[PDB]
Amino acid sequence: HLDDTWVTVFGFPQASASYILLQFAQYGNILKHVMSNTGNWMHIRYQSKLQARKALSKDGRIFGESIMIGVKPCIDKNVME
Amino acid sequence: DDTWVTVFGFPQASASYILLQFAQYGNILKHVMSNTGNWMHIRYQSKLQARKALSKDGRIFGESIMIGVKPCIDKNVME
Amino acid sequence: LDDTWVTVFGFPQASASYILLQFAQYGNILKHVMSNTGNWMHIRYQSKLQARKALSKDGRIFGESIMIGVKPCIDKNVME
Amino acid sequence: DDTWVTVFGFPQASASYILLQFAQYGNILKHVMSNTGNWMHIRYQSKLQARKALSKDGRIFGESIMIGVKPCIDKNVME
Repeated sequence: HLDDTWVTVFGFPQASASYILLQFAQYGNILKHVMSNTGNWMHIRYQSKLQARKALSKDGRIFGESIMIGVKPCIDKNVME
Repeated sequence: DDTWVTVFGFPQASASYILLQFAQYGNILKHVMSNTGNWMHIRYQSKLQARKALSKDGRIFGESIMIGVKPCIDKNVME
Repeated sequence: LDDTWVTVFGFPQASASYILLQFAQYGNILKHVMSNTGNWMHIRYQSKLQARKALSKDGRIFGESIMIGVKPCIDKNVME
Repeated sequence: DDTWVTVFGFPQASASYILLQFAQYGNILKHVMSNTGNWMHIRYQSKLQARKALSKDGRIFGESIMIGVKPCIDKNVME
């Protein structure tokens, strides 16, 4: 159940990627993160399942302005390696 | 009311493409597109249709735009 | 695939999204190109039969008193 | 009546410019604008002129206005 510390944040334009990443740094310790070249999403790996849930609780909220953000349990196995 | 749904996470340029995508899940009686941007509200005809859209939450659409779908909560929009 | 393309015209920008949704019910819209300047959009359906259905809507009224025009698409750049 | 045509597809603010434009196809004996719809009905002198109007269906007028032209079917207007 190690995969339970990974979330997938999405919905932001590429220019706001780092901003959103900072915002999610507030929910815990990001041990690792993988941005995406193509899509509007990133994968964040927290230190504890408790921090991932805090991140998840943010699904649907509006960030830094006019950016509704989606947060889902990560399911990309290749990325979680 | 359980017929309204909010779709989000797409850049303004893909807005009508996403609406086209969501049109195929039921009959859209009304749609409102945020100007501030990033989301839009859609009101299907039946609750079973909204729940159909609702289930696409987290799916990746076309040009690889992950989309979020949640029950609509902006009361003033729903009138 | 020219015969699956159609161009819809005669509506104000404000009603563009609403018109695309109206035509979305005649077939499967595989591609659409709207003009930022003109009062027309280009729509590509999956089959010629759908386009023919969109075509039968030439000169009819859509809700708010918006008489729409529909003609086979002749813009070769858009279709390519 | 084969001399009546109804032109459509233009915003309220272009009504006069479009009428002016269709005045170059024949003598417009009578014209009726709609206070609600994006169309006007134009009665020409000859059917020969009216057919010339109809030949303009689908063409882009002036700026960015594609225009539709069809035979008038409004019986009330053709009073």
